[PDB]
Amino acid sequence: ASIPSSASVQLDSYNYDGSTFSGKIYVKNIAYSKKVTVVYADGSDNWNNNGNIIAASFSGPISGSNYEYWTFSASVKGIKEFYIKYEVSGKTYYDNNNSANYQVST
Ligand SMILES: OC[C@H]1O[C@H](OC[C@H]2O[C@H](OC[C@H]3O[C@H](OC[C@H]4O[C@H](O)[C@H](O)[C@@H](O)[C@@H]4O)[C@H](O)[C@@H](O)[C@@H]3O)[C@H](O)[C@@H](O)[C@@H]2O)[C@H](O)[C@@H](O)[C@@H]1O
Repeated sequence: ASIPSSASVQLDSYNYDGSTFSGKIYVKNIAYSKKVTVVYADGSDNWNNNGNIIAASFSGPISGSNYEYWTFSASVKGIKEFYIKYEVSGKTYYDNNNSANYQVST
């Protein structure tokens, strides 16, 4: 992805190596305190009522923009698809890939 034009949050890239699921996210710096999570469906495409969660962490600023990078990396038993949830300044935002969710192959 590119630095977004307006979106509060936008996944950039991700990888799954068989066990470790990781990635990088564009996050608008709306306010300082943020919660950025990756909510996923497991290997059988079970979303488990939004209970499969990885917390992302601040990575670094994006100079001259209103965005910053956040990253995540965690062990998962299995994963078919996911979206990003972002809470900041009392509001919840999502990047669910324009309703498609992000897919992990196989
Ligand atoms: O008992 C099983 C019955 O479920 C089947 O369908 C249920 C749907 O469950 C999954 O949905 C997960 C959903 O998660 C993301 O959506 C996020 C949205 O929800 C937030 O909380 C917020 O309100 C929204 O802003 C946010 O966008 C994904 O983006 C989304 O794609 C996911 O669907 C399945 O993934 C769905 O496919 C299912 O429709 C089934 O229909 C029943 O027949 C079963 O009995």
